Amino acid sequence: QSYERGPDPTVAFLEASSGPYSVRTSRVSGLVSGFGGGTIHYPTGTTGTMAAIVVIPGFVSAESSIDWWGPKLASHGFVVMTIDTNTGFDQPPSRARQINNALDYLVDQNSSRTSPVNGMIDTERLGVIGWSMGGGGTLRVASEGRIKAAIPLAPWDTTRFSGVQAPTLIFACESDLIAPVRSHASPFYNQLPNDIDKAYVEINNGSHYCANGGGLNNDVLSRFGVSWMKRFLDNDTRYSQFLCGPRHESDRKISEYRGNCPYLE
Repeated sequence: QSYERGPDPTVAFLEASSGPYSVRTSRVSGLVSGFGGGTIHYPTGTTGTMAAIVVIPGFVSAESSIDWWGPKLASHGFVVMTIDTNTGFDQPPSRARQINNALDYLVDQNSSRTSPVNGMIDTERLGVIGWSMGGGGTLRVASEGRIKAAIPLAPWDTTRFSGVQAPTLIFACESDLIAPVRSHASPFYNQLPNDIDKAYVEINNGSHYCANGGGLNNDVLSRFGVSWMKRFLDNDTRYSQFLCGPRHESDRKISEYRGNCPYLE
């Protein structure tokens, strides 16, 4: 309970466009960083330290990105850095390097005397969200033992994920032509070990962009994704009710759910 922030949650509260905090941003240029540049999002009117999240896009022919996740999560009491589209990285191994570089940068910002997020980050509580080959990257990083929560979005990779060590929620896109679920998200989920808390949420008729945020799927992304980071970065069991209990497949937007509820303490 020591890391819990904000009011007792409800479905309506999670599905609302914004969380309880106003949000500010700080731009990070590619010139001064090793991960491609991005935007740090953080809540105003908080005190103490909070978990930090890196959000990475990794689709080679992307026409837009994942920045919806930045304000969404920051408004719920996270420091959240969205990474810009970056052709300097590509395949999943390089995306894992990119993610680690970004996490390193965000950890370093906690002690940077010019950073607006100086002293706001609990450097021991880090999460990653990543799209496409960046979702492959997220699963790789989730195997390394530093991050405490992972959310791959429409992941693409060519390896296996039996060694993932962080609680992992995979968003799969049913009609994905870029990273077909039968070759990517679904086998990746099935490879995850039994000693982690995990979930698989396939979005009905989703294209490869289905979990990027900012379109018609925000309710499912909010309920699952905010709850995942609350539960597993903040140890906030007030959010367990949204992850474990509901008949998820009753939601018309969820074409398949898998998981290993309950997520015991």
